[PDB]
Amino acid sequence: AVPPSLRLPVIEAAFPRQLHPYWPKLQETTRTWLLEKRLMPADKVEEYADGLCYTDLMAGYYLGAPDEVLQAIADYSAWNFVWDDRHDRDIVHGRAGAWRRLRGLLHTALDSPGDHLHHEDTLVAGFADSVRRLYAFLPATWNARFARHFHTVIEAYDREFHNRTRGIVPGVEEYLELRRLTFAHWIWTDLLEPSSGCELPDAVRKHPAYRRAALLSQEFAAWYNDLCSLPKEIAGDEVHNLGISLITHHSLTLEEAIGEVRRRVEECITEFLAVERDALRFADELADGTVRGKELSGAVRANVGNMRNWFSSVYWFHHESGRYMVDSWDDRSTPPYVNN
Ligand SMILES: CC[N+](CC)(CC)Cc1ccccc1
Ligand SMILES: [Mg+2]
Ligand SMILES: [Mg+2]
Ligand SMILES: [Mg+2]
Repeated sequence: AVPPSLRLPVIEAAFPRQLHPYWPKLQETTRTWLLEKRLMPADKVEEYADGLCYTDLMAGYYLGAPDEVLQAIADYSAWNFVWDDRHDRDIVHGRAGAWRRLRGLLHTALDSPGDHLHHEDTLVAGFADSVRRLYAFLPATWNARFARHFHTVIEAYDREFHNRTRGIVPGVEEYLELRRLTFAHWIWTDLLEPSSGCELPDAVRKHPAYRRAALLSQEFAAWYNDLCSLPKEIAGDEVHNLGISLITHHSLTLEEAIGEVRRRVEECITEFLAVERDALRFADELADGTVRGKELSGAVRANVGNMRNWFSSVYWFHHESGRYMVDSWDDRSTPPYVNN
């Protein structure tokens, strides 16, 4: 039963949820992986990991992924959550030296993950391990694009650090720019490709319908998050939230900001439904009747299919995950699953 303030009837009806069959194993393996890489304390894993629904999130998004591809993606994704928490704790404690070191450690590991599998900072070693596996699925051109995209994500996270320490709550249009990167829009978009086991030629993946569909899928997810994480983020002195920068710069009140964010989240859905028809038409014309044609077609179709799936996974993840249940924390500014 979703709060009316967060309820989106169109998702509930027109976007039926999906679940990868490897999910049950995925849940236990990724949990073990957080345990053995020491990414979270053992007693925080035992009592919170599964309840975080990190693996559920991805198993409802990357449908059709080879099991090991999914595993790589879920370990990486769960690492990303821990990184968000560490980034957040570096800010709350003003660990700028620590943050900056980590930052540079990450840029380096990204280009050279083998060399960092056993780095003393467990957060890095954990990064290097998932990244190393992600690079084993596709040609080095895909790997280079991922690194080029994730290099931008680290820097976006750096800008966030400069904003929170100062106090700068970005402008709405500025936030819209920053959010496509802090949410890692283009990472999730790249990982569509190993999930369907094909590196899409630029001509294919930059087709305007593929591009807009991909964009729209990611705007929904990110803006839904801001909507749903807004209470926990307010409590933790976040400044990075569409809700937040609407209040601050447009003098909308709480209930006015939430409404404008909701309206923008709904337009994503209906814009997605329009371009989805186009994306699928394209897939259907790729199939020129050659073996390569069938391959591109099937891969684009699957990717658009998973772009659609993201809507439902993200939606339900925000209501099933302990990550956002701030109303249950002894200290609302400090989530229990976080190392403080
Ligand atoms: C994992 C993606 N997420 C979780 C709500 C939306 C589906 C936001 C996110 C992006 C990047 C890092 C951490 C969280
Ligand atoms: Mg966060
Ligand atoms: Mg963040
Ligand atoms: Mg958030």
